[PDB]
Amino acid sequence: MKLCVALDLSTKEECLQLAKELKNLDIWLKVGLRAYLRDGFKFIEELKKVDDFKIFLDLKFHDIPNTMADACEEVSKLGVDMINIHASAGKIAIQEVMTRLSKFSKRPLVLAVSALTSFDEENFFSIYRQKIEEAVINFSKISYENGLDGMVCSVFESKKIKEHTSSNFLTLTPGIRPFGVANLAMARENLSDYIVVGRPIYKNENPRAVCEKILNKI
Amino acid sequence: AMKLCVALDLSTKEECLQLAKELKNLDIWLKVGLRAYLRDGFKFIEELKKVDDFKIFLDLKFHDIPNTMADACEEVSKLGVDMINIHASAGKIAIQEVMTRLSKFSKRPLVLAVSALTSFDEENFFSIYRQKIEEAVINFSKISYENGLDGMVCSVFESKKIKEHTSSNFLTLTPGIRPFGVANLAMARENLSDYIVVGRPIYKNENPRAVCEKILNKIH
Ligand SMILES: [Cl-]
Ligand SMILES: [Cl-]
Repeated sequence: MKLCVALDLSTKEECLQLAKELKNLDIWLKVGLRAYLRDGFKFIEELKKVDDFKIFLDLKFHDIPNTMADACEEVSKLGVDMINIHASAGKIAIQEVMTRLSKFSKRPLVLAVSALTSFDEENFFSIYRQKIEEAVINFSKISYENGLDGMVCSVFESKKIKEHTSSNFLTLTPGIRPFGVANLAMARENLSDYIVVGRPIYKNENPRAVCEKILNKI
Repeated sequence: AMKLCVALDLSTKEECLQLAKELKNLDIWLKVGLRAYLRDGFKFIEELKKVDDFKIFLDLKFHDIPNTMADACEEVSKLGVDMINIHASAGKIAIQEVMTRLSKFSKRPLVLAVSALTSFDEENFFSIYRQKIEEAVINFSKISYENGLDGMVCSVFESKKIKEHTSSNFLTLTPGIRPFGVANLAMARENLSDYIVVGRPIYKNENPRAVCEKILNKIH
């Protein structure tokens, strides 16, 4: 499995400094909504200049099909390696995004957000009238059949997803606490293809040391 | 009275800025979408504001975990936009966190919730929500209203029903209006739209300013 670090430090300067501390490590970096809204595409260029990190631009697009297609096209021009969209955008949005990205010589991987990991059962049901597990399988099938590369999901749902789609349908599991439970052992047993780790790395006294340990443990 | 918002959806930034210039001094709102913001960022909002004192609706439809949506709404609110929108499907906690964060501003923008994207047909929508569109819209409108939002982005055909289920003071913004086409001005007036968004009929017209003036004249 691959390690992705969530670049969630409060300022651009801190995130770049962290990126510099993780040079030459075989890892991915995830850039979120707040960061992109504030610094734009120029921040992505600066990161690429620090090192050849594979970049997951995490914006969770959710709009009408043509708009999502235009959005995915716009960020793909930046050379990012992975992007995500809401499966809840529906089958037509998914089809239009993949049809648009097929125009690139090299496109990024495209994963669908199933159920936001922040939801609890009651609040999720109020919106989707489905249990979290039910929705995730439902969404994963729609995403798999319509051409996406995988899903963003809880480490606890990763095996179920693959069983209802394919062992080759990718799973990215965020919020992993490597040595914490959603730990590295749970990610391994549940077949996560990608793990995203945040605070355990960025708030640690020696971020590089933590990444080193995770990779070796992997 | 009903407010007119023009969708700045021309393909390039030069075209969009030129359109804004053509509409200078008209009492209208301008809507900036996802592709435009991803491509040009905050500087584009700054440049639009230099054209005239237009009220701006930054339409990004945020949908992420609560703290991330709070952070996003905060960042765009610092630009001085006048209205933003978020997905009601993000849930009540996300709605509460966004409003708690925005109460920290001396002047926050209006915050509307997207209910059911107008692009959906019944079958594809049901596949995701397991509720008919109208049912979902009412359900989402209640959650939005009870948790502090200013109103909803909705089909002009659901505007009156949304207010009946929340309150007449809960705002409705109805996009895709074809003023003289049906979702036309008459329908928007009868269904009590607080804001209408018009795209192609204005930006693809040979004389966009003349179309805006004709719309404003019929509204008033
Ligand atoms: Cl292990
Ligand atoms: Cl909820």
